[PDB]
Order: sequence, then C-alpha cells, then structure tokens
Amino acid sequence: SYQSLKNKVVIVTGAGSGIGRAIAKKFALNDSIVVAVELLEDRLNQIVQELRGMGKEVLGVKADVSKKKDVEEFVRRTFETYSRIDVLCNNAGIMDGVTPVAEVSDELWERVLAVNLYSAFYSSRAVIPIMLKQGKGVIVNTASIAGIRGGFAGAPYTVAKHGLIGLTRSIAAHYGDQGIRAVAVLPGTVKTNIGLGSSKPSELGMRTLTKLMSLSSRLAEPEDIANVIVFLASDEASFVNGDAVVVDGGLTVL
Amino acid sequence: SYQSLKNKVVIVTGAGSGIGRAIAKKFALNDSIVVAVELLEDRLNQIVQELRGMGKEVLGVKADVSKKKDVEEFVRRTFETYSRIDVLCNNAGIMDGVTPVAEVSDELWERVLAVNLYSAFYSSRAVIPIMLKQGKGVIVNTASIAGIRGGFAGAPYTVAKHGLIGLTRSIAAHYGDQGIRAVAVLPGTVKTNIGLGSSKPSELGMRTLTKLMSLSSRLAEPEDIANVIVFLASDEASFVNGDAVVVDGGLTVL
Amino acid sequence: SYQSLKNKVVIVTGAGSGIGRAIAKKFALNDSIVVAVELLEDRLNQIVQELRGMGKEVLGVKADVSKKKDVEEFVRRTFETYSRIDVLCNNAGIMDGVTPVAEVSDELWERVLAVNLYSAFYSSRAVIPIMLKQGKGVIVNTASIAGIRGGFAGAPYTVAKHGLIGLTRSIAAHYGDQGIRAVAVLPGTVKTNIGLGSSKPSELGMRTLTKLMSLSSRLAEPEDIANVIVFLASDEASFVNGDAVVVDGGLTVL
Amino acid sequence: SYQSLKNKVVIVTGAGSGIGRAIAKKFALNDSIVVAVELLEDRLNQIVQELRGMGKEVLGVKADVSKKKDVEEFVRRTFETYSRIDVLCNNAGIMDGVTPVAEVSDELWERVLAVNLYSAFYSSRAVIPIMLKQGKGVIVNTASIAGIRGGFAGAPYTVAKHGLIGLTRSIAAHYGDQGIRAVAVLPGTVKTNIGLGSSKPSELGMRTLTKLMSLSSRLAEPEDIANVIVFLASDEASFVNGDAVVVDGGLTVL
Ligand SMILES: NC(=O)c1ccc[n+]([C@@H]2O[C@H](COP(=O)([O-])OP(=O)(O)OC[C@H]3O[C@@H](n4cnc5c(N)ncnc54)[C@H](O)[C@@H]3O)[C@@H](O)[C@H]2O)c1
Ligand SMILES: NC(=O)c1ccc[n+]([C@@H]2O[C@H](COP(=O)([O-])OP(=O)(O)OC[C@H]3O[C@@H](n4cnc5c(N)ncnc54)[C@H](O)[C@@H]3O)[C@@H](O)[C@H]2O)c1
Ligand SMILES: NC(=O)c1ccc[n+]([C@@H]2O[C@H](COP(=O)([O-])OP(=O)(O)OC[C@H]3O[C@@H](n4cnc5c(N)ncnc54)[C@H](O)[C@@H]3O)[C@@H](O)[C@H]2O)c1
Ligand SMILES: NC(=O)c1ccc[n+]([C@@H]2O[C@H](COP(=O)([O-])OP(=O)(O)OC[C@H]3O[C@@H](n4cnc5c(N)ncnc54)[C@H](O)[C@@H]3O)[C@@H](O)[C@H]2O)c1
Repeated sequence: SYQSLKNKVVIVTGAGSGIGRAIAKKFALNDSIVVAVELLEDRLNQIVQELRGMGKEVLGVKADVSKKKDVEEFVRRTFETYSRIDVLCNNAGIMDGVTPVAEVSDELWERVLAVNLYSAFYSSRAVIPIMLKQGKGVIVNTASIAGIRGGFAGAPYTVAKHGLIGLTRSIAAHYGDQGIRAVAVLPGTVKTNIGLGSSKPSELGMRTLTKLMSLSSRLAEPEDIANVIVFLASDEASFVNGDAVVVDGGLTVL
Repeated sequence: SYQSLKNKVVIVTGAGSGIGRAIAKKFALNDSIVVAVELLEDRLNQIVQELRGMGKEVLGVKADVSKKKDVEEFVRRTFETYSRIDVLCNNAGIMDGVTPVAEVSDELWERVLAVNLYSAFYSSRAVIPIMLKQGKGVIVNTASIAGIRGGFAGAPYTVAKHGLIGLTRSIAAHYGDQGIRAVAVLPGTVKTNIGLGSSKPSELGMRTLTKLMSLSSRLAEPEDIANVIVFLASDEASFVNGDAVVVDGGLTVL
Repeated sequence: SYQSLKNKVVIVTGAGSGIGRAIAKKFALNDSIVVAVELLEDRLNQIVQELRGMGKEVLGVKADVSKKKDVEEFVRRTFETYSRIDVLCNNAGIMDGVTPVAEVSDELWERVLAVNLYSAFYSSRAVIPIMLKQGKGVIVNTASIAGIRGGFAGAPYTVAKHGLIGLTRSIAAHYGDQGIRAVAVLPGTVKTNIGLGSSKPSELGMRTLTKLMSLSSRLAEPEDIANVIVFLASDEASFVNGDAVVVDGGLTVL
Repeated sequence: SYQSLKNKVVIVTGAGSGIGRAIAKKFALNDSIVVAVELLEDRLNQIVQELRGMGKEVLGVKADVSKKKDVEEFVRRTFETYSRIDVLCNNAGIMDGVTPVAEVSDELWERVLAVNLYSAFYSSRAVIPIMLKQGKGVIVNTASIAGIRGGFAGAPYTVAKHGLIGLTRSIAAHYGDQGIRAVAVLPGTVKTNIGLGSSKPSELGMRTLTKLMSLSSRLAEPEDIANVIVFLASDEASFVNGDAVVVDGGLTVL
C-alpha cells in the first residue's frame, strides 16, 4: 500500500460504478477516508456498504455534480466532517451518443459540458482554498483519449474532455508552487456502464468510432485505471504535476 | 494572392480589431467576399469602410457571437445574400483577467466560455450543413497557445481554448471525408486590443504569466496571424485538416 | 506567387522525385533560385531539365546527403554561386522496410538515421552561420507523422523522424531571435517513389501499418505537401517557428 | 511495495549514480533481482555492495552501453544467470554542454547519440525476443523534457531524447499486443551528477536554458523519478503502454 494515503480524506465522484467504484475501493484498500459522491441512490448505498465491509471510514453523499449547489455542499460537508480535503477525484462523466457537431442539440451540448467539465470546475474552485490552507492537495481528473484526439466520441464529449485537460493544466500551472498538484488520467476503452450515452448513437459519429475500434481488441478493467489514479494521488508521484497520463494500452500511440 | 479564394464567401468574427481586422483585409485583398461580424458598432463601420475603400464586397453584421440567435441569424443572412458559405473564421474572443480557478466567478466562467467556445460551436453547427451541401468548406478557429499550455491566461480562457482545439479536431474527424476542413491557429503574443481582459488582473495569475513572458521575444503583428489563417483557408492547404498550427515565433518550443 | 520568394536561393534535397521534385518546381514557379540536390544522376538531370524548360534559374548538385563532406559541398557551391542561402529544405529521405526493433540490423539502423536525420544536422550546421550573417534564413524539414506516432513505419524511420522534429525544435529555440526559422512538415501518405524501403517488408511491421492505413483513404499528391513547404518558407509565415505542421488530410486527428 | 515485482529480474543501466542508483535501490527494496549496469567501476562496486548489504540479490556488470558488444553481453549474462529478463530500464545518459547546432562537433554529436539513444536500441533489440518468449516484459526509458521541447539542452541531447521517445512509441506500437510494454519517463531538473555536460557550457545555449530554469525553483530528488519508474514497471501499470510520462513538477505545463 501507499503509506502516504493512510487517513487522507479523498472525495471520489461517480463512485457507484465503473472506474469511480474501483477508485473508491482502491483508496479504501490504502486506508484513506473516502467520501463517495454518486448521483444514484442504490449505487451509492452499495459502494458505501462495501467500504464499510472493508472496515474503512466512508461517507456517502448523493449529489449531481453538474449542480454547483450540490458540489459546494459536499465539499462543505467533507470539511465539516473531517476538517481537511487531501485528494479530489473528478471522475463522474457521461457519454454523448457519439454525436457530431451538426447533430448536437443545445440540450446535449449543455448537459455533457455540465457533467463532464463544469462539475470539475465547481469542485476545484471549492476545494482549492482548503488545499492551499493545508499547503498540500491533489486533484485527479478522469479525462479520456477523446481529450487529445477527435474521433473517439461525439463533439460535446470531445470538447468537454479537451477542456478538462485544460482545467488540469491551468490548476497545475497556477497553484503548483503552493502545494497543489493537478493531473489528468486519459483512459482508452474500459469495461464500465457508461456505454455511448444512447441506444442509437449517431450513424456518422459511429462510422468514425467503429474504424478506430479496428485498431485493438484490448479492453481494460476499471481497476487498471483506478490503479494509476491512486498512485498519482500518493506522495510517490510528488513530482507529477500537470501531466495528462494516457492509460489506453497503447491505442493512441499507434 | 490565392486564386482559389477569389469570390469565395468568408465569414470573419471579431472583424473590428486586431487579428480579425487583419483577416478581413487580407481576404478582401484576395478578392473574397467578406462578411464582417463584430460586436462594437464603430469598429464594425471602420472595417466595412476600409474594405469598401479598396473597392471590395463586404457585408457588415453587428452581432454578439456568444448569443446563438445572433449567430444563427448572420449565418442565414450570409447564405441568403450570397448563396454560399465557403470559409468560417471563428476569431472573436476576449481575455479573462488571467483569473486562476479559485478566483473565477460564475459570471466570468460563463462569459469567457460563451464568447471563446460556444460561439464557435453555434457557428459551426449552423454552417456545416451548408458546407456539406456544397461538398466543400473550411472552418478556421483562432485558438491560442493557452489551448495547449496552462500558464498563458486564466482558467476560463485556458479551458475555452483547449475546448476550441477539441471542437476543431472533432469536426475534422467527422466531416473530413465530406469535404470539410477544420483547422486551428494558435497565436502566442500579438499586438492587438485584447490586453489582459481586466484593468485589475489576478495577482496570482499575473505572477504565472510574467514567468512565461521571460521566454518571449518579438510581438507578432495581427497580419502575421492573418497570413496563416488565409493560407489555411485556400486550396493550397487542401491537405491540412485537424491540425493546431502554432504561430508564436517559437515561444512554446523553448 | 509569394513576392518574398522571388530570387531567394533555395536548396532542395531529394529534388529528383516525389515531394522534392514538387518542391523544386513550386519554388521555381515563384521565381526562386533553386539548387536541386539529388543522389541519382538521371533523376538530377531530369529535374534540372524540367526547371530549365520552365525558363527558371537552377543549379544541380549530385550528392549523398548522408555524407557530411557531400553536404558541405552543396552548401559551399551554393554560397559560391549565389552568395547567399535563404532557404534550406531538408527533404531527402528513405523508408525502412517497416522493420520493428528486434528485426533491425546495425546497417539498417545507421543508414536510415544517416539519411533521414544526420543529413539535416549536417546541412543545418553548415548553413546556420551563413544565415546568421544574413540576419535571416529558413530551414524546412520534411518529417512524417511517424515523427509523432509509433505505428506508421519501422523503428529506424520512426526514431529518425522523431529526432528530426527535435532538431527542428532545437534550432528554432536557439536561433529564433537571430532571424532563423526552423519548421517541420509532417506528411501522412503520399504517392511517390519512396515505397516501403524493402521488397520484403516486415510481416509484423506491416500488420500494424496496414491497420492504420485502413483508417482513411484520402492520399495526398506531392504538390499538396510542396504547397505547405513553400508557404512556410515565405515571409507570410514569419511567425511560424519550431512548429511541426501536419499535412495528412486528418489521418492523425482521428 | 508492489507484489508483482518480487523476484522479477530488472536490468538498470547507469546504476552507479543519481536516478539510476535510486532506481536500483527502489527495485531492490521491492525484492526484485537487480542487474546493475554501470560504466565506472568504483560507482558500480558501491551500489552493488549497498544492495548486497540490504540482503538483496544483485549482479554488477561494468559496461559501456554505447557499445553493442557490451550490451549484448550483459543481456546474455542476465539470461544465463537468472533465466529471465522482466524489466529493462534504459537510464544511463550524459549531457551535451547545452551546445546549439552550429557549435556541435562531430565527436559531441556522435557520443551523445550513441550513449543516449543507440544504447536503448541495442538493449531493446536484445531483450525483446526474450520477453516475447516469456509473453511479458516491460522497457522503461529515461528520457527528458528535452524530448518534447527544444530549449532544455543542446542539439545532441534534444535530438537523442526526441529519438528515444520515438523508440519507445515504436516498441509499444509493434509489440504491445504481444505482452510487452514500453514507456518513457521525462524528468525536468534533478540534482544528480549529470550536470550540464561541461564546466563551460555554450553561451548561446545557456541564454535559452537560463530563461527556462527561471520558471521554477522546485527540484525533484532522484527518488522522485525512481518512484514513477518502478510504478510503471509493476503490474499496477498494466494498461500504460507507449506514453511519455512527465515528472517535472509542472515545469513544462506552464
Ligand atoms: N469506460 C470508458 O470506456 C471510459 C474511457 C475514457 C474515459 N472514461 C471516463 O471515466 C469516468 C467514469 O467512467 P465510467 O466508465 O466508470 O462510467 P460509469 O457509467 O460506469 O460510472 C460513472 C458513475 O458516475 C455517476 N454519474 C453520472 N453522472 C453523474 C452526476 N451528474 N453526478 C454524480 N454522479 C454521476 C453514474 O451514476 C455512475 O455510477 C468519466 O469521466 C468517463 O468519461 C471512461
Ligand atoms: N492578441 C493576442 O495576444 C492573442 C494571442 C492568442 C490568441 N488570440 C485570439 O485572437 C482572437 C482575437 O484576438 P485579438 O487579439 O485580435 O483581440 P481584439 O480585442 O483586438 O479583437 C477582437 C475583436 O472581437 C470583438 N469581440 C469580442 N467579443 C465579441 C462578441 N461576443 N461578439 C462579437 N465580437 C466580439 C471585439 O469587439 C474586437 O473588435 C481571440 O480569439 C483571441 O483569444 C490573441
Ligand atoms: N511519400 C510518403 O508517403 C511520405 C510520407 C511522410 C513523409 N515523407 C518524407 O518525404 C521525403 C521525400 O519523400 P518522397 O516520398 O518524395 O520520396 P521519393 O523516394 O519519391 O523521393 C526522394 C528522393 O530523395 C533522393 N534520395 C534518397 N536518398 C538520398 C541521399 N542519401 N542523398 C540525396 N538524395 C537522396 C531519391 O533518389 C529520391 O529522388 C522523405 O523525407 C520522406 O521520409 C514521405
Ligand atoms: N539529472 C537531471 O536533471 C535529468 C533531467 C532529465 C533526464 N535525465 C536523464 O536521467 C538519466 C541519468 O541521469 P542522472 O541525472 O542520474 O545522471 P548521473 O550522471 O548522476 O548518473 C548517470 C550514470 O550513468 C553512468 N553512465 C554514463 N554513461 C554511461 C555509459 N556509456 N555506460 C554505462 N553507464 C554510463 C554514469 O557513470 C553515471 O553513474 C539520463 O538518461 C539523463 O539524460 C536527467
């Protein structure tokens, strides 16, 4: 285990499924105190009961990270309960139907940007003051290879993930000298419940995604991403700041 | 001049000053039909007058590119007036006071993202169908080196510019086989009226920017950026699609 | 044509075929003085005849760019003949059989590196002092998308093209404030005489390459690459320095 | 510690000092079997005796990694002695006096490329067949931020490191589906014995480096780099392949 993570207070969003669930369990396995933030009631109760079963300290919070009020509330609640916030994992996200620009409705554009990008801006803005007062904090953002390439998702998701990497670089640049580290992890194809965000994704968007899927038959498990996120949050990575770490098995290096 | 630009219809946003003004004049000198879009009336009239004084065809449109209705209206007006839209230069943009995440108000965040990013999504969504009909079209987005690095502006601007490069890659990927090219130009430091976006820029943000200017040398003239934009819009650049072309004199290569 | 290129002295290596031939012709059409550097006698005489048939000024020099003495020779003869060297296009290059690391012989490794990378180091080292004295000069290196990705060629070519971009960045960073610009152009797939570099290309290497080639079907013509190289050599690109401009129709943006 | 590294055979080049010594010790503490490769005998003896003292299994090999015969020999010796090679850390390297292109002598260019790049080619070529037979292997290359930017070192070093990243991507692309992972770690400024490669570095080269070194005062310790290298060599990083991980405290994100 990473000794530096023992008793550190870690907020994990989207904790009820896939990568988020794996992140929560991995941090718990390292004796961190986990604040599991999840939109869905039953999923939240399930991950909370699992961590309790592991004999770890866990606080469950039902919230919609696209809502500023919900975010500010769980940040306040975490601080009031534990008196510190050491790690923030902005992980919750949704897909966009692989919808290309001309096919994007105002509703889709706004919702994907809100859940995948605004959420991280709200949380980072709220937690940074607390981390600065501590003189130390780490923010890990779950981006995607869609944050560096153009055909792995629709326009809303691609734009939001590029923007999320931008937010990561911004935080690292401005606050790195004050004890804050911000890093982004870019998964490729992972077996989770996110899907494509639609039972009928754009035919045009799929024409591109399907071709890219011909490049590899490898599918990562949530744990493979969580392993990297937890490492980056530990003092073992004290000098990794601002990087966009790709965890795609080599897919984008071809 | 570029023969392939003669009589082509080009929309240029932020045409009343700096890079936009230079883009409009350059296309006009290449005998393109220019639709000059600008928020400020006096600036709009000035650029319109400059092009007409050269005997060139120009249509002035006073609009706020952060408003979807204004964008959809100038696209419809351009098509109704000239029956085609060959090039779209999403150039208008504003700075963000070099404001770091913790100091960003909801207002600033929304305003910078709307002007610097949403504007481009609105215009691209509206013009793409017309370009697909034509079987040809070029979208050139004026990004910034803040779209690939984290200390050249505040968080809102950095996030918006990263998102704009993402929008560019998305369009290039999905519509490249249908005759559309989308490219981004990333200027470094250019002599214009954009400034820092505030008379009282963030102290923390400025500390960061100042460190970066220690790497700077020459200041580009707006024409130096416009020259690249116009070239990319011509058939000479038929195989440049999706790239984020850096025009910073070498600042980011250090 | 670009007025700033009229009567400028331009050295073009690998001028006897494909992209190099197209580069020589394009500069000639812009009334530049072209020094055609080529390894093969017949090809050299062919491009020289073509330029003379166009009524343009050309100097032919047979040389093997992998030999430092030969490089010093064409640089010196150019200077003796025209008293200046304004543009150096390091374009000559060969493929590597798409040979993966484990299958690379010492001879193949050295040959590919010498022809595709060392050649550009030798020529740049020789022309820089001349250009600094002039107060102005431009070096354009023809790289490849294999210089930013790993499956587009064998190991020798990929390493050499990555090194070439590094050489480009180095020159741009160190001499940019003294009037020198160094840029790289990265083509994707172009129909020329380069082939695969072997009659029996690596089975393993080909499996990877073939999958990537399946992603898109738009193939650039040599003229499409020459068009960007000539523009970058002109004063229109005075603020483009150190960038690796991708000209692949969008292949690497997917 | 990482369970997956217990009893794994790890080759560490440049093990007698700085980052390499930290790498050797870190793997030893994970109970890996360490093959310490170092040029200088006294340094080699010091690290070998240090690990032996810790009660760990270590094999010292005095070798010059720029010599193919030396590399092929320590690879054969490792396999003959331990019957397997699980991890290869190509870490040895030297600086280049921050020498810019025009000032580079053939001796400097040749030596730096040989030690910083050819060495990794020789070792990778020799160990890949062994790893392929095992169905698993990891190669970690210690590059540098000079592998992605142009002003952090002289031309030889910058070109060599860019090429090393290319070698990394090539191996990852071609062998990633066969059980091999190849990754690069890019340190910024670390307090070791490498220095600037000269007590009288190039004046011109230094003009640029000095500006970059003015961006941050935070310097990583060798252990901070070793921590990331060891993590990437473990099964925890099973889905990290072909990436160039930056460990510079945020220097290049500005
Ligand atoms: N699975 C992949 O292939 C993949 C690849 C690259 C990046 N990612 C990124 O990984 C992150 C999570 O991915 P996942 O695959 O585990 O998905 P998932 O759907 O399995 O899990 C996401 C969890 O987030 C929760 N969630 C969604 N919207 C929320 C909101 N507004 N507020 C609070 N919780 C919300 C869900 O209810 C769900 O439990 C996202 O940022 C996603 O974009 C996934
Ligand atoms: N100048 C630089 O240093 C620099 C560096 C990198 C990128 N850029 C980018 O260049 C573009 C224009 O830059 P500039 O420096 O010429 O600025 P500028 O202020 O000189 O010109 C921008 C013009 O856009 C107009 N504008 C602003 N908001 C608008 C809105 N909502 N609707 C319509 N018009 C609007 C302004 O009124 C102005 O005339 C921006 O996207 C900017 O981010 C500039
Ligand atoms: N054609 C493509 O698909 C492609 C894609 C990306 C990059 N490139 C790059 O474009 C450049 C030239 O490519 P091309 O496709 O026109 O190839 P080509 O083979 O058609 O032309 C190259 C010319 O270089 C000459 N040449 C080869 N070795 C030489 C040496 N040692 N000294 C002097 N001249 C030499 C040849 O004789 C030939 O006339 C190379 O750097 C290549 O790597 C090509
Ligand atoms: N220290 C830094 O600031 C820094 C920053 C970025 C990258 N790096 C990279 O880290 C690696 C090692 O760096 P370091 O700072 O620990 O240097 P160091 O000088 O402290 O240690 C390097 C060790 O390599 C050995 N060595 C040199 N040439 C050799 C050869 N031909 N064969 C075998 N051994 C040889 C030396 O004798 C020395 O013990 C290099 O690849 C270097 O480029 C260092």
